[PDB]
Amino acid sequence: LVKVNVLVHGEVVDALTFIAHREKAYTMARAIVDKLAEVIPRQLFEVPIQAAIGGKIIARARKDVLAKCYGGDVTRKKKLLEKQKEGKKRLKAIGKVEVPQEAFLA
RNA sequence: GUAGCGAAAUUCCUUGUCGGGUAAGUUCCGACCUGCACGAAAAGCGUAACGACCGGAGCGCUGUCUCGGCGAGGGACCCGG
Repeated sequence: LVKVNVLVHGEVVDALTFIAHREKAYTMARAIVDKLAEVIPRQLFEVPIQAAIGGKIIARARKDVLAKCYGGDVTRKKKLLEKQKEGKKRLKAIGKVEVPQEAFLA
């Protein structure tokens, strides 16, 4: 029966996982795990909430300023491209919570 | 770098998260504090009244727009110059 869990950037997530018996691990993985996407996205980080059932992960479930200095500089584009790129590393980390549970449970 | 204020006639990231105001808002208000790059005399913070200033919000009244319709007269037209 084991105890198939799940993963979601954070940890422990809502409150799933039971007992994956008879390959039942991935059996429902591509099902429940792929919970659409919590209906709500919250931010543009795109956290990857996998399924820490008991591995070894299993399941596998941003402003637009860049184009404004138009017509040139595959240079300066990059300059302003890194600015926000740094936030992600400082966001997902500092941006505690990021847990939008209590959606539909499906 | 004290106080004090803070995502503001400064916050890149980045519509930043919580909150409210509204059907739903990157607008604004409130706090939030990671102050990229605020800061004590190139003060700031507060702040009455005053303002042909910027910002929201609501009520009113209501052809901007929802869709116009007709009229009025001065040209625009034909002839005369």
